[PDB]
Amino acid sequence: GENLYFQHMRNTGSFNFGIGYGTESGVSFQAGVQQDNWLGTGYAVGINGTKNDYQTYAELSVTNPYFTVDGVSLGGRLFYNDFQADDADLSDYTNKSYGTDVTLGFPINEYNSLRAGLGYVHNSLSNMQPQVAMWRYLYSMGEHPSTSDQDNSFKTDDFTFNYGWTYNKLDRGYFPTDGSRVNLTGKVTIPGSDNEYYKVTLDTATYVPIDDDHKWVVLGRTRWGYGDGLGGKEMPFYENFYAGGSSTVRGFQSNTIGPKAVYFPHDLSKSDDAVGGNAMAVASLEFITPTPFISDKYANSVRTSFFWDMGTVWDTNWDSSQYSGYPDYSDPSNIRMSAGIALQWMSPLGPLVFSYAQPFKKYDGDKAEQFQFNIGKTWMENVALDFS
Repeated sequence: GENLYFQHMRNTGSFNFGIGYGTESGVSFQAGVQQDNWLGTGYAVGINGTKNDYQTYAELSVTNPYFTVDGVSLGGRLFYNDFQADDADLSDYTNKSYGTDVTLGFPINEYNSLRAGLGYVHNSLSNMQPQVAMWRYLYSMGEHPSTSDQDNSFKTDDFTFNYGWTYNKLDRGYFPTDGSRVNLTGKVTIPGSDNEYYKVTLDTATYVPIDDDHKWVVLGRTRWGYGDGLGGKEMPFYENFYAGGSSTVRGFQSNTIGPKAVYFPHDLSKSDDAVGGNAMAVASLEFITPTPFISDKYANSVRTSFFWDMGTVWDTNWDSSQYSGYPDYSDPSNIRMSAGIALQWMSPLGPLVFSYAQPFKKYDGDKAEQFQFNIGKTWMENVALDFS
């Protein structure tokens, strides 16, 4: 019983810094500060922020992993986000949001967890160059912007119900060899929201070893997105799915896959600026092989692989009749593919990932990116903040 003294009195504080560079994100920073038993409450409370070329994010984060003796966890967040779409290689807009989330998590068993939460978000959109897909969302909301005026304000307040499921039975954290990870993440809007939509994503990764020593391994990944409106409204474009880049279809510039903007005039205009869509599918097959010639002293510090990536995005609400003389961006069948090589290295300066891929199937508008690279590292310094 008396160990409840020392537990309720112990409190650690952690600063964390992070630096990183990627072809997706640009130069990247993380900073964060937290205490894990704040005021002897059991809650871990923290403040942390991130910055990319396209996104700046900040939050207060409250989270108690033993909200019940059984392992049910209660987690919370207050956040500000600024997203600058054109530094994400999409057609331009600015999305400044803030809001809040609270999330019950349940450990079903040692490989499965579930999540239920409620979320509120406010979104502020501005700087929207007028274009067809975007404006069709706007009109579905009752807004009628001018199509010659290169602005807006459009603001929405949404409340959501959010669920998820994660199955994880990978044998190892960094260089997996065996087993699968599944993740599902859904949401739906609840009455009182301005937007009215659902959105659901499924991720799967499955590792299959050929030899007993687990040095040759097939890995198949899939990624699946679908959302839509409920009352005649569309899912808001700011929640679109994207594809292309280091983490989805190598050999493609980030987000370049799928619909492209069709701009009104200041006599409509075709473009190569991606806008994403409300539906998406990605898949990859990867052959993991021992790495030549390094010798098995550095063995599991490095990993090499040959891949076939593929994927597609589409606009289920694109009206191809009305835009007869534009590409049919409702066609799911325009599947992109690439083939390449990949090198991973738990380097002294942290995780490192080198892709070289050729996109052998690519459609009008799609932007190549063969060479893709990702590095980053995190320092964590601790301090005791105890109540003895």
